[PDB]
Amino acid sequence: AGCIKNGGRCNASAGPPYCCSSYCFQIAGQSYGVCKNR
Repeated sequence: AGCIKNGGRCNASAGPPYCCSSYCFQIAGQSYGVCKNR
């Protein structure tokens, strides 16, 4: 599906599918990750 390189949304705690540039930054608090370049 579509994705965002400079600000994508992902979730490594609920089945991480794939980000726009293979990167995903998530922290341990609300279960939220952001995608970026590599």
